[PDB]
Amino acid sequence: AGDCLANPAVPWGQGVEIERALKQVQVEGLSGNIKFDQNGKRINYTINIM
Amino acid sequence: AFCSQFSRGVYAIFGFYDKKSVNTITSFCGTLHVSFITPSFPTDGTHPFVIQMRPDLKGALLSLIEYYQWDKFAYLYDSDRGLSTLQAVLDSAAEKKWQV
Amino acid sequence: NSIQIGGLFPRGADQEYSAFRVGMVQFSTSEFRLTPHIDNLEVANSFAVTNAFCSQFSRGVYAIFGFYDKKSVNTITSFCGTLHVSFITPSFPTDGTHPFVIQMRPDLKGALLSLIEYYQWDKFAYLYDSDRGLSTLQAVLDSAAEKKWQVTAINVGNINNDKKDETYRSLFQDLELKKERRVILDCERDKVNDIVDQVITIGKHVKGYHYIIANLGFTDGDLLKIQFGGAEVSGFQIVDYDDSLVSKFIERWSTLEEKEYPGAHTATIKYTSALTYDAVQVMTEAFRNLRKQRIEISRRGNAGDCLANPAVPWGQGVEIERALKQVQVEGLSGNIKFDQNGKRINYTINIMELKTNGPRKIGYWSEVDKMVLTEDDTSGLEQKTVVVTTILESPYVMMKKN
Amino acid sequence: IGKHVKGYHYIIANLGFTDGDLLKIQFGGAEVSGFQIVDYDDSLVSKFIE
Ligand SMILES: *[C@@H]1O[C@H](CO)[C@@H](O)[C@H](O)[C@H]1NC(C)=O
Ligand SMILES: *[C@@H]1O[C@H](CO)[C@@H](O)[C@H](O)[C@H]1NC(C)=O
Repeated sequence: AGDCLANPAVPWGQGVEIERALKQVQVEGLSGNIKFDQNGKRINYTINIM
Repeated sequence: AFCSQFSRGVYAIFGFYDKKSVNTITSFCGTLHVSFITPSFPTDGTHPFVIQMRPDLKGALLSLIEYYQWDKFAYLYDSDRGLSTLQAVLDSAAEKKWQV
Repeated sequence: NSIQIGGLFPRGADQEYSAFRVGMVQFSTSEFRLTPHIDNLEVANSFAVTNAFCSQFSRGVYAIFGFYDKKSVNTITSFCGTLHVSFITPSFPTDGTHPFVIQMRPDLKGALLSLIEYYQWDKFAYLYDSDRGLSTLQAVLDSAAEKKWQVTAINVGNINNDKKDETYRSLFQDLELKKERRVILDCERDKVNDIVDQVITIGKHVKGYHYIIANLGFTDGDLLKIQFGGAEVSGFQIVDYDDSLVSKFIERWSTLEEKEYPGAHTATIKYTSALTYDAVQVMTEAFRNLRKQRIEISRRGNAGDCLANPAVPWGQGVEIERALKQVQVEGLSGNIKFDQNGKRINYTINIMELKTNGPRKIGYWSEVDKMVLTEDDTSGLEQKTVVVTTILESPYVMMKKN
Repeated sequence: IGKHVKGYHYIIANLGFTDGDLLKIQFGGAEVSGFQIVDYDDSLVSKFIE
């Protein structure tokens, strides 16, 4: 990928698909259900009041 | 460290960030298209290529104050985990007219 | 003598770059010249600042002048601390004690907390933006518990420009719940004009209200449209326009052409750009004091890549800091002096009230004298006294037992 | 001079109310009454304006 200080830095193409994979991963974990919207924020989560 | 993983040809980076370094992660991720997975405090806004594992606690605290029907409380905060939850109880302090 | 220096200017900062050139001409000497290597980048992007900085480091710069935003300020403070590159800036003062950073902007926090104490305020509104950081906001919050105030802080930063006219009026309808008559604007000179444009639209600038613009540029924004409403408006001014040093500056500034120097054919100057001019004098008077003290700052060669591992902090850089931080010259922003950290000290922020005849200076602030009034004469109303004659005779007019 | 707040009340005494700019005294608080001879809700006017 060369030096990060590439000028102009041209982004590698295969990286944008890795986000859509991660943000669409909907599995179960220790923190309850796990889902991300288009921003990466947690949605459909459950914070328990104690 | 990010430039090391970049030249080494990684596909996704899992790490953390602090209040001071969070700008560096999100900016280099948005420019070089590197996915970042993190359990740190959620970012303040829509940052690309940021997989924030930590759920947004802001609403859960605002509702817990609303549950107990508090009107005059003390909010001790540390500058460590950011102050995203601080503005939440400050911008809502005027809507619901609290005394923080 | 060509002294290679780095230059980081925001893509929008046009007047700030114009002042960076006049100091180059006024402080040029046959002893040496400065060769500015200028990078026009987006100050908000931390990646662009990074390679603009890594560009200057490999090109062998002795000092870098620029601007930082609350986002990229960590990129400047962290890179300038390892590579020992000196950084000069007019942007907002930083959070704590950082090395190799010359902050031209004096600390306004102390100056603001004194003005609230003068007006004897106890319940006001603090409309702040996250642009210049909220160190000034933490200055009124930590101090809110000590003097026991009641402040309604609203984050005015998050405002969409299409729903701006709606969210602004709806904002002051929440301040109208408290019958709020005292509002503090902690914003740059640009958001002040927008808020003011909305205050007048909903007519909350009449007799009864009272505003305080919390930035070093009171007369920067257009204050002639809230000049005739009725509300008292205060603020802070760092560029004194009655000094002979600045008067000679304005005589030369106002005569330039508006083609080559954008926004220069005016009789005013912004506080951010006024620090830029004073930043050049300090840089010239720093490398001039490095010549008089006999310190070889000529680089060994190519500094290499900024990402060097382990990073080599070339030795002559730490000396450049001690030169800059020892500069004590006189310029637009009053007496210029720094401490071992880089914060401006021995400075003077003017408190300015807005009346009918225009701006009006009422005093100043020093970190050792706090606020000090000036020219208390004359009073607004010279109330005459009435002499009432009478005769002593009971029970009409008697004297008390004490 | 801020005489458009809640309490004042102006009457625009000409046949063209919506002719000049009104969006500026629209939110001050004072009431502004006027007269209009060109009704923009009539079908003859809308085919004209179109
Ligand atoms: C919403 O959250 C629930 C909670 O477990 C989960 O079962 C469901 O799959 C979530 N919805 C989507 C679309 O993932
Ligand atoms: C502080 O500023 C004043 C301005 O009048 C000046 O007279 C004095 O010499 C300054 N002190 C130092 C140590 O520079």
